[PDB]
Amino acid sequence: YLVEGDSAGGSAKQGRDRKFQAILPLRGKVINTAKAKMADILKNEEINTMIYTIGAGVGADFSIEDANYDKIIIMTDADTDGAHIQTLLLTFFYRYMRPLVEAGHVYIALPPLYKMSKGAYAWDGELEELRLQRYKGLGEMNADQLWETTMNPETRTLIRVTIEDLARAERRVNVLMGDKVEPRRKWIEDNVKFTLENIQNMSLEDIMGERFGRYSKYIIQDRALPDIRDGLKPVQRRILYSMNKDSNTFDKSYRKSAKSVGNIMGNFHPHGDSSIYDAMVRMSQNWKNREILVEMHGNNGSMDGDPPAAMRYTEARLSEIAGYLLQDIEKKTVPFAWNFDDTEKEPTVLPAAFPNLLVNGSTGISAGYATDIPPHNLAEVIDAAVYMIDHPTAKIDKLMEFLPGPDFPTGAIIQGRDEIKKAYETGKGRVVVRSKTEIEKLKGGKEQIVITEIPYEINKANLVKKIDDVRVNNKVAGIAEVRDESDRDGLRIAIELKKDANTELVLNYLFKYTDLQINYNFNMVAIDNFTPRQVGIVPILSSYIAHRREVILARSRFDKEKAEKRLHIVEGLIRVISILDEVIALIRASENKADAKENLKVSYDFTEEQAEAIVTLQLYRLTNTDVVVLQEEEAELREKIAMLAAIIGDERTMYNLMKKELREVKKKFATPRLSSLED
Amino acid sequence: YLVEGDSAGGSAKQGRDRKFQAILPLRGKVINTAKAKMADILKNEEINTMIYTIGAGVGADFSIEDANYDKIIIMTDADTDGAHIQTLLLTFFYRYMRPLVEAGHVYIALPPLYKMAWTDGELEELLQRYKGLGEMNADQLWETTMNPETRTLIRVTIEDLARAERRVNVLMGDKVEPRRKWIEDNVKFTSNIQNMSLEDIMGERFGRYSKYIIQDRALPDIRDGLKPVQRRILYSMNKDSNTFDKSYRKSAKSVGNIMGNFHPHGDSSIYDAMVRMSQNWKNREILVEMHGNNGSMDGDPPAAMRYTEARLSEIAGYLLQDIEKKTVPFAWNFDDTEKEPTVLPAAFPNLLVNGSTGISAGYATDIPPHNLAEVIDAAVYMIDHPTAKIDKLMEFLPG
Amino acid sequence: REVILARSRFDKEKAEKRLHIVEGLIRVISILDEVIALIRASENKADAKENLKVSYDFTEEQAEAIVTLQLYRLTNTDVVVLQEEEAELREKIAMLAAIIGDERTMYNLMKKELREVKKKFATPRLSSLED
DNA sequence: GGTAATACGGTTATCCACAG
DNA sequence: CTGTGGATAACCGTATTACC
Ligand SMILES: [Mg+2]
Ligand SMILES: [Mg+2]
Repeated sequence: YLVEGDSAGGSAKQGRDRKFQAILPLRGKVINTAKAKMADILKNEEINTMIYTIGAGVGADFSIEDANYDKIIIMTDADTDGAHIQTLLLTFFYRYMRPLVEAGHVYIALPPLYKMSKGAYAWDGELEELRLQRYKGLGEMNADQLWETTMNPETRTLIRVTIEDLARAERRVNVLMGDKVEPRRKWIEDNVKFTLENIQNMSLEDIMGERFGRYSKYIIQDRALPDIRDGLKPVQRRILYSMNKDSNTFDKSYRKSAKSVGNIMGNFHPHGDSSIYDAMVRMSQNWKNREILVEMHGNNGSMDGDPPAAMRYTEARLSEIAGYLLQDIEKKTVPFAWNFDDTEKEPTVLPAAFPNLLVNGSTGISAGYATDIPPHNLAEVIDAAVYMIDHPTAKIDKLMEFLPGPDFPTGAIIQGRDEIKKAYETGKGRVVVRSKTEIEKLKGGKEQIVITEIPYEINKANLVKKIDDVRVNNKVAGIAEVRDESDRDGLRIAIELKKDANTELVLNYLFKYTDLQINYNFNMVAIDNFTPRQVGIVPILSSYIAHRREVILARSRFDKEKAEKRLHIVEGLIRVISILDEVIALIRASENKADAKENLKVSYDFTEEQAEAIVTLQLYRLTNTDVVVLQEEEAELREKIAMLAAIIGDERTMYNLMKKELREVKKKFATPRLSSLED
Repeated sequence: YLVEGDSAGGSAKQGRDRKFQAILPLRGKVINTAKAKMADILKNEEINTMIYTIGAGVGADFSIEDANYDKIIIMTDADTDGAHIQTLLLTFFYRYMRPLVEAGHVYIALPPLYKMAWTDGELEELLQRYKGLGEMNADQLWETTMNPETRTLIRVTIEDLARAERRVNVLMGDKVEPRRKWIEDNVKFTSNIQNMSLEDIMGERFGRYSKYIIQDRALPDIRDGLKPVQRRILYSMNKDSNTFDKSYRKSAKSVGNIMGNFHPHGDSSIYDAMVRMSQNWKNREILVEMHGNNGSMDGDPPAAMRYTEARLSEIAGYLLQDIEKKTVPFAWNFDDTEKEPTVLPAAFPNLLVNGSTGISAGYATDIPPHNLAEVIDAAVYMIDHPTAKIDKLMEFLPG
Repeated sequence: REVILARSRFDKEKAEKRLHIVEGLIRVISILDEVIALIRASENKADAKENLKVSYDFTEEQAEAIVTLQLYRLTNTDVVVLQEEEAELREKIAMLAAIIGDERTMYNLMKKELREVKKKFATPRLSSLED
């Protein structure tokens, strides 16, 4: 039994029949033995101990008859990453112990993902025909459960891999697991449906099919790529939503991170506290995000790349603009959905009162797709969205009057306008990004280059170091000293030169051969209707706009319905201030809460709503009985209800609402450019 | 600047003036240079890194003139484990680099523990608690502790050599008895550069560590039988209504709660405690029911906290009986955000039933488990026989 | 001991605040028709309570209790029922004060609850003893 | 030379795309 | 061959008492 990690190894070792069943635990994900050379492939711990533990040799030196076991069962967890491993491993026994695979000795264990409580297991159709707990991994199952449901011969089911049409198998392991992304992506497009989908043999091709498809789809939709609307990946949305639900906002205390992480992993995000804290930290670093979404107290990283305080230390809390990412989430504005567990519902997208995806950016490594979208200036983005609200048909050159190019939080200089255009047109382009520098004439007569902004996502330490590395290797002459002078109130790298040293030469060699100047490649993929799309500035801005339409609309309906309800109650309270002594003597007349409501409804034609309201009143209320205040309430109610009705009804009314709010956000948060542009 | 690990090393590194200040991160507790073989003290990685960084040579080969720095500043987190590291480092300097401590070159840094304040006498005269330097932002660190203008630094000196070799060798010595004596004696359980003798620094510091590690960690309370971590676990679990009669709950949530609301320490320690509390070959009457992998008598590691769910057991219910009905002393927590009980109602005698074990400083504890029945027998007998002698009691509590 | 005591002091104090409130409630049913009317023109909640006190010798506990009664509860006017509650409360307050005053009733309870726990949870011996 | 249990620290290898 | 960021999985140094 091949098992991932030692915690699953525990459940296995304890559930197993110890006479004829072994367990080999595996640290992590297994090496892709179709993507790396036989060099690394043979120098790999897991691989090696796997060859050993099976004892029959790899490659052409493999003997089916020297094999220590009859069956080689891959029992990974039931989840996505489980499936991906079933893949990687299946593509190692195909590429290196093929006779094992061909002879029908590699099987795949089918443990369950869920379980019921009445107070019945779950492999979607018998969980309905028999009348929850999602298993993170094996180690969440108790040993007897593992045994009776998956490890026991008399009871278990097993999928039995067999190579049926050899050549086709070869083709498939090649598309899916090989080095060239292209055919893998075509395969996904052609096969994966992003909307919405004892012993028993399946072919290598089919098994590899389902498992990779499952991995691919989940990892595209639900991990790596952002939503084209709110611009967030699942983990970031879940962080914002859970923190906000817990009242941890900008206007209150800070709060110890590891509580937050514990909750986020308790309620929304079934993965390591590692990934969660990591994401939460990144959201707090003003040199990674252009507009930060989380404020953190304490060591939260730095441009040198030093580790943030481990999560036991650092206080955190939502920023202010994040609130604007979640405004009106309470007014039924956005699609919710059950979490992994079914304890709670969670949002699938946020209202997003500002256009995040273009402002903060996204990056970006999925499977078959990968995204890279630079940040922009909140002002400029809003300006374009607002022009496009009045001008659906707008062309790129025009919009670029408002959206000239990216605005990195790390400043610098961006060269390449035709390519910024190319990328806003198509989603893909290449641009150059160059550091800010002054030249500094020092005492004596020696010049000194002072770098003061560096390229986006460049490690400052690494850089300074790779420059001193140019010095001591005399890759060019000039550099007398290289010294990081950065501090509390600035970023300053002083490259001091010798007397007589071509400063222009040194500078150019530096831009050429170090990361003082790099390329940014746009690759703007986002999830737009459940499938990945490569998009220019237009489907992004459009998508945004229509989102805000839907949000505003559902909001206006929620408020209007609320309003109506209230109006319909006051309409009762007034017409019961009239027949008061009668209604009191009637509730006193009645017998028990239901007879009182039924009687309030029979004897004076109140509704359920109005009945419950009146009967559920308090005695101290009866003191104040002024119908003029109620009438003012009723009136205001009516005017509101009307303007709501107007927003829901009239289109241009709603688009102006959109623009007013947007211009309000812009006014509040507008910050000046940091990245200068050059053509 | 000697700092305790890379988390605090961050803030150190940032908030520092780079022209003259250096930062050496140490990875944990420093080795005790009194208790260890010279084989070990030789091989110890951090020891070597310090002996090179200070660049002067150890002990007998120590040349004061070759000191790369005028001041060697000790900056540990403000809490107790802090003071204990201060202690270990200090004895190392006393031992294998004496004339540095003799010249007054070894200074101790003074970070604040809380805010709105040092100590606990001046804070009461007025609220976050810095559980390690890594949740202090760099500006704060500079202003409060690293700025040669603003800061305050304890300035360690050997003021009477004879009266020093004793204290170090007693508080750090291999032999326990003299330490225990010292503790029983001195520990009561209930300014730009200030100078202080080694005797008094090592004194007050080891006093702090010892007192905390005895009172609030390693030894159990003679009434509910719990060490504090176990107590916050049962209390918090029960507050969230994570009880025996209601569907297990991802431990990894419970632990975040415990760390943020009650137990300001590393997840590791907390989850490990909760799990041991679920293992029925360690506990005679388990207090936590846990679901999934939670170890074996072979010791295979429990599933990590991401995996297993848990709830209180039924009988833990009784350990918590009537807690709501103002039946037990509460106190504020590390935050001053919430109240936690200081001892539980204990509707059975847990200290004898599940036992305890058992390592602090000067004291260790080993009390083996017993039968819940038999202990309850003896308890009832004693209730009607205040003066009961051991031999009669053993007719109920054989062993 | 300390626990059983303080627990008992808690249970008593609660039973008593209740008792007090129910006696109040009974009296309110007696003079019931003008309670309403006195509130009905009494400026506000505050002056409603003030007017209940400075006119009917009510207590603030009974006052806030009355004036914030739900309207649908003016259905239930059953006096004998509230009187039965009054009975049970009195018996409880008795027992509890007994525990607090008789340092022998208390210890007997202690024994009671301890043996209760024994029947609920006792399991057999496991490590055998040899000398 | 070993382990006991509650504390203090930190670290590494994998997949995925896409760049020079 | 390196780094990007959201995922998988492990790993081990130190203190403290105590006893062969
Ligand atoms: Mg370059
Ligand atoms: Mg690169």
